[PDB]
Amino acid sequence: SGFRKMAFPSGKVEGCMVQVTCGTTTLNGLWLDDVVYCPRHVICTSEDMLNPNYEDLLIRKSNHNFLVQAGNVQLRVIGHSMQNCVLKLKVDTANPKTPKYKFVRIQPGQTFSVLACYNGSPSGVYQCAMRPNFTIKGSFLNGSCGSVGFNIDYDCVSFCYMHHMELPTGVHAGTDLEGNFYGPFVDRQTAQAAGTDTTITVNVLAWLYAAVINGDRWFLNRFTTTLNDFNLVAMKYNYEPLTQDHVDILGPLSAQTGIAVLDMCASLKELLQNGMNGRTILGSALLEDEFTPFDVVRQCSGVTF
Amino acid sequence: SGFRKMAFPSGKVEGCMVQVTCGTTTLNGLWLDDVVYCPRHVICTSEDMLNPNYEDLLIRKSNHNFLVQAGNVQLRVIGHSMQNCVLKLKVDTANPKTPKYKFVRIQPGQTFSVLACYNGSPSGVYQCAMRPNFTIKGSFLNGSCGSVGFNIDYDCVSFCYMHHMELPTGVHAGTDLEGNFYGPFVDRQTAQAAGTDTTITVNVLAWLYAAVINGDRWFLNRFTTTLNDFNLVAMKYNYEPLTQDHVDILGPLSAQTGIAVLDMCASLKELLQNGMNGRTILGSALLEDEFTPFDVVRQCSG
Ligand SMILES: O=C1C[C@]2(CCOc3ccc(Cl)cc32)C(=O)N1c1cncc2ccccc12
Ligand SMILES: O=C1C[C@]2(CCOc3ccc(Cl)cc32)C(=O)N1c1cncc2ccccc12
Ligand SMILES: [Cl-]
Repeated sequence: SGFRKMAFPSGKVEGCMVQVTCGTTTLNGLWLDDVVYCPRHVICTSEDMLNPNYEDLLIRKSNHNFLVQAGNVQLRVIGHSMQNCVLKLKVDTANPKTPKYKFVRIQPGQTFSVLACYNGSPSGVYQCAMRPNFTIKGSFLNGSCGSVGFNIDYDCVSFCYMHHMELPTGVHAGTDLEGNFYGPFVDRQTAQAAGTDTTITVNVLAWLYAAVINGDRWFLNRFTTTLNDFNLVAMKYNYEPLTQDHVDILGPLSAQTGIAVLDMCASLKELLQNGMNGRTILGSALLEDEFTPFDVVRQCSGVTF
Repeated sequence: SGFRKMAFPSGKVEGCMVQVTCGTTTLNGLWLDDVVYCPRHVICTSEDMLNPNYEDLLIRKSNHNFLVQAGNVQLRVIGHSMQNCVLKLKVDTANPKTPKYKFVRIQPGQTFSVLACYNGSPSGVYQCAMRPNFTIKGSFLNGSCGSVGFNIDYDCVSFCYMHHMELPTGVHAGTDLEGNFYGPFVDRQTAQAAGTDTTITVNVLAWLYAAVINGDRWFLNRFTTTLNDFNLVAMKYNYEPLTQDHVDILGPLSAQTGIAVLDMCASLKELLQNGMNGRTILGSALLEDEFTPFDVVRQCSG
């Protein structure tokens, strides 16, 4: 029993974090095999960041301009190239702690663990989800650039996020490990804002199933609904539309608890129109949307890595 | 910006988790140097958990009865002893991944990271606090016994908890790394219940200071209070009494925000009275009590 926002063990990722310094800028890098991946804004100065030309800035730089540090050992840069918004620094030494890995691009609603680092040294680990507006509600300070997001499936680490910047509202923006941003953002100091966010409907449903599995049933009712009627209700409360794919994905949870997905949708509809009335679900007064159906099954079963 | 329930990087602890098997029981162990520490209930069978005699059960065991596994390698047990409710198995090999460590006993209200393991293999990591009733609101299933709680302050790992059992209410009970339980609990299957829990007042105050540091002030008011008047109001909402030590501890946060601890206490008094009225503090509709003053300074300042 118990339900917590659980992160994947960070150990395999800790052995990859390095500190990257170019000029006056210092951020984090990911050292996999003989390459260090880091945000390309490590080459930017104060004047440069206003309107940067990264090809023009990079072409001036030589290998010795980049100081890469792995603990107390200095790694010597022997080459460099740019891939979208990420800088790939070829180093003379392959990381002996390189795990089995893949670079994956995740979709909004999907979750991942974040290893927050400062000066190539990891400080903490937390769990979070890619919001529908493509931002992440993370916990980051200046110097956290280059911190990575990941999932660990069996023994393989799937890198899905590299932190780049914070938006004026306190939320965070970054790219996949191939340099492509999540969201309509750019790596430049400019007026940018996160779009209006929405609630991840499929995840709230998964979390309602997790509450039922842990002995919380007060919110259940005898009623059911159609997917069409539920979506008209959810649209009014700024919830993401629920698709047939979401219904199929919630299948195993529906069978484990004996509550149909449309039956659970009718419970969610009552919570939206009437609230909790002084009650909580899994120790929360708000409807939690940062646990996917897969996270619920992995936590209420005990899967190891 | 941003405020999350953040755990310490688990890597140093992952390199210590082993699987311990005695008879039919299988749980987790902590391998530090040439010793494996695990809950002593690994020697108990079916008609043993009600009224076990651990000295009589252990005296019947030899070294070769304990199978210790570190990944795919089997560790050889060369000795054994019991320390309170923990079993210490001497092994022939010192752990090459043994970090710099200390065994610390924490007090109620204090927080720590938990590395949840099954069959000596870590599955997840989360943050949690020792509740005033000495239990932890954790996430554990059968096979999680021997999972450990820790803090990593600087480069040293401070082991403070080892998981032993789940109480009928869904909460968890365990010991420090010297086998002394936290709470009036026993490693028996007898009828045991967690005492009535209370809210960690000092932690809610620390979390209110964290909200002010992140730009939120709606809950502040023009009033102040005395410590005694605040405690009379707090006791009605099942809050732990706030002591002079708690006031001193909140000192740096009071100076950083410019808000006196007794003025922040008046905000909490009002919050308890009014609720939130459709508003949230740091993305929460409830008053969070699982972040200490130290956790707030760590996450907001460095
Ligand atoms: O360290 C940096 C570099 C910076 C600074 C602003 O100008 C830019 C412009 C573009 C880019 Cl890609 C990055 C940055 C940025 O957002 N961060 C941070 C990143 N995450 C959280 C943060 C919190 C507080 C201050 C900074 C933070
Ligand atoms: O694996 C064990 C052994 C056990 C089983 C019950 O009898 C006892 C009696 C004493 C002791 Cl020290 C441990 C146990 C126990 O609580 N757990 C668990 C531990 N954490 C969570 C759990 C959830 C669901 C089932 C079991 C759980
Ligand atoms: Cl303590």
